[PDB]
Amino acid sequence: HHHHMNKQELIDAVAAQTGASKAQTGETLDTLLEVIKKAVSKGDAVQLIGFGSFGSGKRAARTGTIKIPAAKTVKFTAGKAFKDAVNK
Amino acid sequence: HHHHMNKQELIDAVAAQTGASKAQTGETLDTLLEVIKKAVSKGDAVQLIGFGSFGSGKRAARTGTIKIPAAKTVKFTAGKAFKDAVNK
Repeated sequence: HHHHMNKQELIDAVAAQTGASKAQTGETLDTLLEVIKKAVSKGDAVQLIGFGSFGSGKRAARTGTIKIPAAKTVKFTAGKAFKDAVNK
Repeated sequence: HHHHMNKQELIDAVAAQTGASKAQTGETLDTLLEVIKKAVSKGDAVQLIGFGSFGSGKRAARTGTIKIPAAKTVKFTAGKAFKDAVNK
């Protein structure tokens, strides 16, 4: 990738456009991320139209001789508007 | 999935924990999503430690007789803490 935006740079860009303090913006982002993780961890899906949806998937146990038990996965599905934006 | 949280429910949960109005919380979320899409569309990666990173990938042209030209993809890579949370 060209550049790497970290959380502080994301907070600074967003704060500039909302007018909110960097402190409030940052707590709001941190809580948004916690709520999404909590919800998906419970087996729910979070849909953000124009961005995408977070959700979980299932992995069955699989052998490779080692053994891997079943797990859940973190799934992100980008929405049309995100994919279209990245293709321009 | 069990339940589906939409943007208004995500805003209501977050607003409750920050104290911010639902209006401010919602504009902050909308701007965060726009900034992430803009950044990835430029070829940058956004890293949110404890959640994950957004980025793009490349798809080369491929034949299947139909023809599909090269595209860019939307990539989300969940961080350790998200995966561990979903596996509990």
